Amino acid sequence: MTSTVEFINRWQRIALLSQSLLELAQRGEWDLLLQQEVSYLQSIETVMEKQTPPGITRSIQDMVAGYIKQTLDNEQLLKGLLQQRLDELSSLIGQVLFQGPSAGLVPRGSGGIEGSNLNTDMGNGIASNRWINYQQFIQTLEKAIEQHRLQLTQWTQKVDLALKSW
Repeated sequence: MTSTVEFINRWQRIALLSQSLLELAQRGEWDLLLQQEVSYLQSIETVMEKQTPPGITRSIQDMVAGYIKQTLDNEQLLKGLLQQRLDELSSLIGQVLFQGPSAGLVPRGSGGIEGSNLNTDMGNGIASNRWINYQQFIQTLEKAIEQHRLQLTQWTQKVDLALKSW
């Protein structure tokens, strides 16, 4: 029981955590998202570094698969709108000390989360520390979604294939 409960508990941690962060971003609490950057990335690593214990049943495997797949959605969607947030931040602020992919420039010293709707080839901005944090976010999300993929695959998926049309 105990070891299996540790396993499930920590996948419940990542599932509901990444879910909360996905929703947090969608609502426009982006600076708060970065105040929970280190919270997330630390916890998610300290779970996935553990190996899958025995005592598992049918119900347990499917349920944990539900938690991992939940945060698979939460991570990939967080990739989507956080990257879109990077695009708009760069076209919002523009070039300064730090150059960018022809986003133009606006003499403005940020303003919390101003927000906007315009894409960028990669990114740039005046909020240097915060932008470098977002880069750190995506990189550790990349290695997090890497370990998530491989471990969910090993956990539940025998045949890594699905090539059929509707």
